[PDB]
Amino acid sequence: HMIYAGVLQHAYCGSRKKTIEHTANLLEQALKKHPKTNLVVLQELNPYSYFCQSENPKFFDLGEYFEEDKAFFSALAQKFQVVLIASLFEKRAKGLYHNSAVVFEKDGSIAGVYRKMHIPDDPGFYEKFYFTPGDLGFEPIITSVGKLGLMVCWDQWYPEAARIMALKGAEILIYPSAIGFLEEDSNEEKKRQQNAWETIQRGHAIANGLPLIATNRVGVELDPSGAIKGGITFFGSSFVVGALGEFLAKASDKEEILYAEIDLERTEEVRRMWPFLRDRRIDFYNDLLKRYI
Amino acid sequence: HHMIYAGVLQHAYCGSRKKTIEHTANLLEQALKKHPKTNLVVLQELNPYSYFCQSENPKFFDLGEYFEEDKAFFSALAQKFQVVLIASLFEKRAKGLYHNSAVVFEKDGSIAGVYRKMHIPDDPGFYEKFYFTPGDLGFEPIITSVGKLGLMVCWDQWYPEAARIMALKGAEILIYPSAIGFLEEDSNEEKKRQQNAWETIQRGHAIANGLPLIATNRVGVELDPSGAIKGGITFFGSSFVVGALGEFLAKASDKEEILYAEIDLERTEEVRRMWPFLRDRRIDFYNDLLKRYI
Repeated sequence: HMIYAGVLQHAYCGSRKKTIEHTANLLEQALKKHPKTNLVVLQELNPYSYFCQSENPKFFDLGEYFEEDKAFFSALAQKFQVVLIASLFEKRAKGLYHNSAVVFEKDGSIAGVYRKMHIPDDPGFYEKFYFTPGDLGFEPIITSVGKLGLMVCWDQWYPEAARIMALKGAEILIYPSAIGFLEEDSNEEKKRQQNAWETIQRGHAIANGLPLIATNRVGVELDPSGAIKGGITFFGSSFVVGALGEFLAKASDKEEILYAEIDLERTEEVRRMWPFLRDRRIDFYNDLLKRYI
Repeated sequence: HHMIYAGVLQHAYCGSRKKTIEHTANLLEQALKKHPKTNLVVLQELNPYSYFCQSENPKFFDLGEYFEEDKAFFSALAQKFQVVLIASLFEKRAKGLYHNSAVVFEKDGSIAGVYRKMHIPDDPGFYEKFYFTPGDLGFEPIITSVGKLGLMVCWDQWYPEAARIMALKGAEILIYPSAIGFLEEDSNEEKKRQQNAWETIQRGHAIANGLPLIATNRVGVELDPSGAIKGGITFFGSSFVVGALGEFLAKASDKEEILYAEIDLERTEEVRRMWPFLRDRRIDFYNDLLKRYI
């Protein structure tokens, strides 16, 4: 059981149409450069700007594309016969939206949908205004390349989420992300932010004996409201680690096709060496259900 | 202000209980002369003893008879140097019943609290489930004059759940006396990956909870007295301290070492304002954490 993973890390191209066409070109390039690729993961909200930089209800208009986006990325997955993970903007109902990652099987059928569960809220990342927190919970998505523990961005800071996926048979953890720095940040803070983002996810891999893919976009994006001067600089640096937290591939902070070959069969050997799941003291984990004590 | 001036005593087993604890006392004295501000000293796991779980032999339960003498010895040390002191001891709770128990001594030598190791490993050369009954007190921080200590022991440090529960109960720092080493069979790549994973997962506890973290470890080669494991265990030291962003504040060698770190607990406020993970935890969908597997 092998996953030959491709990560398409790029900038927003100024419109939805141009951006999704650019992603389609990179997918084609990725499959020529790496013909064994059976899983392609896109960045969070891959057709769009990171529109949560400001709190503005006009951006809910972008929710009207969900079915067209799925048709577009469904066709891509079937055309290139890969499992494809897109990160989309789901309109659940009038006035009701989710940050929803969609997994396309290699025949274009939808293997599953994950609604972002943990929703952030900081200046420049006003996601709680737009995204209703997911209500399906932490459920892996079964695909022809394995049972995918798929979550989105802010979810990656929560060990609880990765553990629940692992307990439900996930064979890999995957997080399309949108993370960048502000003009105000010092070099020390940027390095610490990015290193902590990498480190916490490497811990999910180690704790669960599972490999992990994290994707991210690149490029400077300016605040249309003008509140945040210098906008957000997305640092890319998508990466893949194995079941011991060891790096399998690491990207630059520029546009990049990242490739890694992931052996799922190592999970048995890693968990035999480190049987964390055997030893979890679930009889004393009840306090995890509390906000604070 | 609210500062912890932390000292870690990383050393080898000295061939006997008596020599080892006296060696710890001498190192503690050296540490306080070099770092006079020290208000917290953390020892290595099972600090008076060899890592006797390398083999499964019921005679080592005889070591459980020293618990009160060990507590008296390290109580007197904490009182002599007026530091909060964390020892990692071997508790005989009753006939046939033992725990891996870390004990916290207040600066006056009184016992601030006791933590019984919760997660008990069982791997060749690490036969801990044979000796240690799993803790029954749970994950409770221990209140001391230098802060609320989220104290756990060794194998506990691989479990984000335990660190989280401590943080939810107001721990201001996470602390793990450990005993971790490599076997002669391990390649250099495997040895490097093991040690890096051990550090990395603990840095994640610090990040996830916005709390600083201390990890301690012993050094030295210790041979299997039964002869089953050729080459024994080489404990790689590398005690370390990280802050609430996962950043290293101090990192030790693989030799005997007094490691010192100044830890600002007040940083937790600014870190959690920046990274409000606790506000956003989806506790309404965490129920499945209570299952063995699903």
